[PDB]
Amino acid sequence: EALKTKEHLMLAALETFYRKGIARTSLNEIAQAAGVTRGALYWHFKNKEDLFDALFQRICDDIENCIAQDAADAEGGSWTVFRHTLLHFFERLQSNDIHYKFHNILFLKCEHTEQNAAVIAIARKHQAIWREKITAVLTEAVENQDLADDLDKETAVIFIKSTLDGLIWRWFSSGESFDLGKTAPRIIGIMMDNLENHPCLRR
Amino acid sequence: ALKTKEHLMLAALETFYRKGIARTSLNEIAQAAGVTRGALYWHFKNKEDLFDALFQRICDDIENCIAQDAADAEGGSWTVFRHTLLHFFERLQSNDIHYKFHNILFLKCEHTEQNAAVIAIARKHQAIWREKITAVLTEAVENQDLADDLDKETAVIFIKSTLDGLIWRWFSSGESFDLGKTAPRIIGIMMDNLENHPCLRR
DNA sequence: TATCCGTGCAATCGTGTATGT
DNA sequence: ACATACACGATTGCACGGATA
Ligand SMILES: [Ca+2]
Ligand SMILES: [Ca+2]
Ligand SMILES: [Ca+2]
Ligand SMILES: [Ca+2]
Repeated sequence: EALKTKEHLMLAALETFYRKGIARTSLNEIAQAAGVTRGALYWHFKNKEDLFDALFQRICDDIENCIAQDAADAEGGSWTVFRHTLLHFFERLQSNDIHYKFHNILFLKCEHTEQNAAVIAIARKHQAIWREKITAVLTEAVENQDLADDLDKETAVIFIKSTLDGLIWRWFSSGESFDLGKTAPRIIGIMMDNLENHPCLRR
Repeated sequence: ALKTKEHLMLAALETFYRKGIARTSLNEIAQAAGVTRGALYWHFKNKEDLFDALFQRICDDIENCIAQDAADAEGGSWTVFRHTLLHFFERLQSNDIHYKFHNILFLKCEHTEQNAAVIAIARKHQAIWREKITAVLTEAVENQDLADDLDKETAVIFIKSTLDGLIWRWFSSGESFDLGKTAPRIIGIMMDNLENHPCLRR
């Protein structure tokens, strides 16, 4: 008991959200996904939004802690370390079951409408995490002459997450039709090479 | 006579875009069209039947405008293909119906196995781009525009992901950036990598 | 008379809160 | 904490019934 039911209720909620979406997922389906009733759900959570928010926020913090861990230990500069940060992320996209469903639901299994304020609150918070990490490593790379001096970083930060979102979207939408273990390193390498070399990324 | 059926169908497109797909009752579609559920049930079996006919007519029109500016443009396969993408991203800002078609397909629907209509449309839109990209890539090396050892398997995944990435980011940002200026840049970069990057070879 | 569209009603489903250990 | 019971709204599907041409 105690946190045991809370933990099992969260993952049963995450499992049901990934398989049958969020709109068609009743709170009773969440309850009997675990071994409890809605009386145990309403004690631990206010309503459906309060559960989705509590579930998806703790996951969103894990991904930025998994990033902060996998990135802080400076093993070879920062621009080359940022390379290892993105690939450990895509590696966790396949191994980490919780991190995998978090993105699959945010991209395919929920609707981004103002009426469901919980998902855009997570969508805006997911974007706010990446954009801050991207702008941080862009300056410390120019301050280290790893990239150019006149780098259009406003275009570059849009350029970075745009291509990484499309790989995430393409992999999920294709039903994992291709190998993310061999494609993501290729896509990341081509991306960072354009930041280093392509002229239309500057002013 | 037939003026109320067309009013109902494009009232569904607007309501799908504002409130999502699931959070819209058949009553809201009818009242947004100036009718009630009697005219909606007379023409369409249910909401999935209404979402099917609406998004199958738009998807086919997209296929022609994506194929019109192909036979319109005279020139080499690899250069008339860049203009095919630039005119496509322009229709995201010029064609309101086309803008809502992608925006609903990307942000305001659940791609889950129970939604048998969204997945059927999502793969129809994929096979359209899959066939067009594979057909331009095969004619590209028969013209010496791209290298002969080009990884054709990785290339269309690289092409489609970069394309969908700009579309998702533009929508998910709330149209936060100029699509008329960022699309030409990232399309030129995507094609410069097909011609010169070594990791796209075998 | 067939097609078009509004109206009334049964019936299911999800939620919220009170009730009882 | 957690299960159970009740009260209520929100949609859905087909009953129709009236209208038109
Ligand atoms: Ca369900
Ligand atoms: Ca609604
Ligand atoms: Ca070239
Ligand atoms: Ca009447």
